[PDB]
Amino acid sequence: PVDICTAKPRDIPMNPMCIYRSPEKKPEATNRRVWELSKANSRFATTFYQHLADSKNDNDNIFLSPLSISTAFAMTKLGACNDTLQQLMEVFKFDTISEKTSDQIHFFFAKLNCRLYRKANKASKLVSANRLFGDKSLTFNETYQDISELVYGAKLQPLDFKENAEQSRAAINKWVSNKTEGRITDVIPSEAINELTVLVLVNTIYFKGLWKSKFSPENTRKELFYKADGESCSASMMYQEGKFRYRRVAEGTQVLELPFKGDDITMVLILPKPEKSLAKVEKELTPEVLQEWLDELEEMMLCVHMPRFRIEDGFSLKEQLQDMGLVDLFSPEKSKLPGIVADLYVSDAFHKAFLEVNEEGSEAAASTAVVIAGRSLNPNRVCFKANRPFLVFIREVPLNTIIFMGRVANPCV
Amino acid sequence: VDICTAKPRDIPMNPMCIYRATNRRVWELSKANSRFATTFYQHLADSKNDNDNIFLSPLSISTAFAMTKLGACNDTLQQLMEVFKFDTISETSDQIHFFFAKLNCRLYRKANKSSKLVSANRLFGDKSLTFNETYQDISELVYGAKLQPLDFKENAEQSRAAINKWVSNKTEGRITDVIPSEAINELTVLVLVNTIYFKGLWKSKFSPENTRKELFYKADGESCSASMMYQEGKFRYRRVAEGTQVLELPFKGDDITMVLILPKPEKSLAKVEKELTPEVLQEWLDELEEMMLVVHMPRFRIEDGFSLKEQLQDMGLVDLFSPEKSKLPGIVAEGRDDLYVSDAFHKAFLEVNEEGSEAAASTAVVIAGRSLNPNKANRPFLVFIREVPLNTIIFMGRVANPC
Ligand SMILES: *[C@@H]1O[C@H](CO)[C@@H](O[C@@H]2O[C@H](CO)[C@@H](O[C@H]3O[C@H](CO)[C@@H](O)[C@H](O)[C@@H]3O)[C@H](O)[C@H]2NC(C)=O)[C@H](O)[C@H]1NC(C)=O
Ligand SMILES: *[C@@H]1O[C@H](CO)[C@@H](O[C@@H]2O[C@H](CO)[C@@H](O)[C@H](O)[C@H]2NC(C)=O)[C@H](O)[C@H]1NC(C)=O
Ligand SMILES: *[C@H]1O[C@H](CO)[C@@H](O[C@@H]2O[C@H](CO)[C@@H](O)[C@H](O)[C@H]2NC(C)=O)[C@H](O)[C@H]1NC(C)=O
Ligand SMILES: *[C@@H]1O[C@H](CO)[C@@H](O)[C@H](O)[C@H]1NC(C)=O
Ligand SMILES: *[C@@H]1O[C@H](CO)[C@@H](O)[C@H](O)[C@H]1NC(C)=O
Repeated sequence: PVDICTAKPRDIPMNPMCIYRSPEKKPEATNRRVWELSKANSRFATTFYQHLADSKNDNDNIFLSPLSISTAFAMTKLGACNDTLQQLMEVFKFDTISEKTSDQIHFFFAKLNCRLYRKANKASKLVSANRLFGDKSLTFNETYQDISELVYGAKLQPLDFKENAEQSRAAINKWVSNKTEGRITDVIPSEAINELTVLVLVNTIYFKGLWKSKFSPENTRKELFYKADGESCSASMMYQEGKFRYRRVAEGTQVLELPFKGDDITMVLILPKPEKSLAKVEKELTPEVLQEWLDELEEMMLCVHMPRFRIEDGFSLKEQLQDMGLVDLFSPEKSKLPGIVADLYVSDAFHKAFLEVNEEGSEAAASTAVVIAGRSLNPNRVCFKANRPFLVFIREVPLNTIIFMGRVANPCV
Repeated sequence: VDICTAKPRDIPMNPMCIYRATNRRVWELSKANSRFATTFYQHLADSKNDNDNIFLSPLSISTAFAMTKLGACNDTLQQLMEVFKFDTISETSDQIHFFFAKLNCRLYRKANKSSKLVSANRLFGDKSLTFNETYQDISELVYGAKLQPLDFKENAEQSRAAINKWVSNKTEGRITDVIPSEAINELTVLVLVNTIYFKGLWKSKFSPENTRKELFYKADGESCSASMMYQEGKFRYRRVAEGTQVLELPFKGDDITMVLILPKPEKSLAKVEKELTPEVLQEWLDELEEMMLVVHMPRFRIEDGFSLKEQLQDMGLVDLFSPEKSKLPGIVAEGRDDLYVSDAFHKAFLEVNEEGSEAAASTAVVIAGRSLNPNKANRPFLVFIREVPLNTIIFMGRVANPC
């Protein structure tokens, strides 16, 4: 047979002439390769997140799936070469995994992807909506497709851009929307794709989950949420008391982990103290700093106030991505995707992320009351009130993977 | 031949004294009992600290005093009727005992539900006294309480232990000292005793895998550990006035359910208890709508014991306790007819775990013994173990400390 979970480096053609070799640099029961990749992948998430945050206004929420983008450009990378391939490695930090080969990266995703989407449990409803779209006139390589299928679970789909340019756009949106249980409707904006369109990269991940420790709607109370602009608005502040992996870090910033049923996927909230600013924290937050904060998360009983929120971000990666160094892939001239063709470059890359958080969890709203008999909490107990902007992440703990990462700078409606 | 199957005018039951289908009375009885239950509970809490643990079988007390009533006469008989609210059952004194007997039948007599709810009533009289044949017969008829002789005159203490051991045997050792030492003395004539034992399986049991050790904070700043059980499922529930939560956890068979009452954390039982009445506890039950919810309740056990004298006197039962005014002539034929209740003791037990719940209780009315001078945490929650079809409160209390 040979599926994603049995794939061995031997089951992934190297393709000489097209292999990069990133420089050198001189805890588990968990797979090391997955460990290394997740670190390289989180390295890109925080980088990308920072650039993206800087380009945005503080009062704007944000939400994306860096794992998505990262995986999307990884399958694109599958058939990239030379200049194009290098930028792909360096931009997405895959080149930060010591002496690793552009070929091995794909083997790592094999391992990662195998566990993220297959070996996972029922509760870990994780759907990968990443596909490559190119015009029919182009002849695509079947070795690429076959590997892109095995590893990334998706082949490049040919669409009639030249002719049915607009008909294609709707074909794409119809497909992303299918996998995203309808949540990720439009994926490519209007007049985004046209006759000149050659290659289009779309990427999203869909997660559906229930809190392991639900909030009771009965305890939700409209509260003020202070924004960046110094103003205030009313949000539906959820409230509960429970045991959560928590941790007060540098300068009073609070890190809270709220797991979902399944236990492997959790939402981490980062709330700086009223004084310090989220922007200040977004800046200071680095891969190792974030990795550290998470390693220090210790179970603790606390009072949690959390605004109910909904965030939906529409991304056109191309700009920021090339602004970050990925220039060739988007270049009709400098581009080089020899493995994907049988002048091929990426026209644009679209990303859409969606998060709705309520008392039952992320995605759902099936009311549930909560009765806690015979509980007496310390009248001094530590509280976590998120009535000011805070970061958010959805990560697969065992895989040390950041699936989604966002910012809730305004939850109010 | 049988009090349960028999009928009013068909059974030869009719006490010495007296004072002013049938299921209307049986139901009026249960309401009287519940009314006594809630009233008595209030007086009981009223004398304790708002944060003291409290558990008891009000049904058990009513039964023991109903028994005592059989030999009561005049003022004492009237007071007994009024205090235990038997004076609200449209019917005379003698009558009551029939319905009560009917009630106990529809309560403890059944081979249905693994909802073990038994009860044993027994009399313990002085080995040398001559008890009234009629009293002794109605007692054994209506309440199934047989008279066991004991030497209170000479060797009393061994007798007090004799009784306590009998209650123990009747409640799976759960109640081990219903009667305090030194209460029964040489001049102790008789001891009326009731016992109730419950043991049910959660209709929707809790899994130990989900139970977790949590820290409880005693009001005094101190803190201890409390094993908390957890589970999600459909339950009749409701958040009432001032934010009080009422949860009904039925036992297998749905005939007996435990009703929890938790006031919003930023409030206390105080208001709830002072406003507690049968009608109220019923309104809440009538608001209970099934709902999907998460239940977090301590796997614990509490025991309580006490004298029913002070509070029962406060409630208006004074004569029965007055060595002078007490009137219990229908008890001893030859020996004495100056009997009075020295003291009334009660002891209840409640244990709750993943499997289910176990409650026991006993009440010991002591005739002419010694009136032994009346010999904790926070975030408490009320508990009731009721018999739904019969509308009776079997057990009830305030769990203030699950540690
Ligand atoms: C699609 O991509 C294919 C892989 O990148 C590519 O085929 C590759 O062709 C080269 C030579 O043209 C082979 O490289 C050398 O090794 C093989 C192995 O035995 C020899 O047979 C060759 O002669 C050569 O020395 C690659 O092995 C081969 N890749 C594989 C394993 O399939 C195609 O050219 C591209 N186009 C399509 C759709 O065929
Ligand atoms: C024992 O008690 C019974 C009643 O419990 C007594 O029986 C009769 O009770 C009626 C009450 O209406 C009196 O009018 C009778 O005089 C009582 N005796 C008769 C003639 O039946 C009985 O007196 C008591 N006897 C003992 C054992 O002391
Ligand atoms: C990118 O450029 C490199 C080198 O400039 C290409 O790889 C080698 O190119 C030289 C010059 O044509 C050849 O002599 C080698 O045989 C090539 N590789 C090998 C087999 O050693 C590379 O192919 C270019 N990228 C593509 C495929 O467009
Ligand atoms: C998406 O299409 C698949 C068939 O390939 C179907 O099973 C699934 O239910 C569809 N999603 C929606 C909109 O339910
Ligand atoms: C008590 O009741 C009896 C009849 O039950 C009656 O003869 C007597 O007058 C009453 N008074 C007292 C205090 O004995």
